[PDB]
Amino acid sequence: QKQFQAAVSVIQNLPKNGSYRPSYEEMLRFYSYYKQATMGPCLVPRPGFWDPIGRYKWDAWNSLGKMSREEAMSAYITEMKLVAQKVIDT
Ligand SMILES: CCCCCCCCCCCCCCCCCC(=O)SCCNC(=O)CCNC(=O)[C@H](O)C(C)(C)COP(=O)(O)OP(=O)(O)OC[C@H]1O[C@@H](n2cnc3c(N)ncnc32)[C@H](O)[C@@H]1OP(=O)(O)O
Ligand SMILES: CCCCCCCCCCCCCCCCCC(=O)O
Repeated sequence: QKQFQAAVSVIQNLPKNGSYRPSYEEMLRFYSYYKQATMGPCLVPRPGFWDPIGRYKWDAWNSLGKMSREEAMSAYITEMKLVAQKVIDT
């Protein structure tokens, strides 16, 4: 979608810190969908014990299996509405 690339833009230009503080879940959702969308199914090696953040990211992404690139695109957008909705209610 053009929408996906727009969503991605919004998120990329956000401030690193701010009034909303995203959950780890929220972060891993956006991260995994984004990888599924841009790189496809996770086929890289999984990071080791000394890289915990790498392991979480990988598990999230791998969890998506063989989800199509369109599938992940529209789920990214759905997650954006989800979080946007949380921010609106603050
Ligand atoms: C949610 C909607 C927004 C608001 C809705 C609007 C309506 C509401 C109205 C209210 C108005 C009030 C305004 C208040 C808003 C601010 C409040 C909050 O504090 S807001 C601010 C709170 N702070 C925020 O949440 C900040 C969120 N944004 C950021 O944190 C950064 O852009 C970043 C994390 C994506 C890093 O960028 P970068 O320079 O690349 O640094 P790294 O390379 O280290 O990134 C590492 C990995 O991430 C991967 N990846 C890349 N792009 C995306 C993507 N779009 N997605 C997912 N993943 C993406 C990338 O491929 C890489 O993979 P790998 O190679 O490691 O495997
Ligand atoms: C409105 C908020 C937008 C958020 C965009 C997040 C972008 C994705 C990249 C960040 C990687 C997530 C790593 C989190 C590790 C979790 C640690 C743990 O669960 O204790």
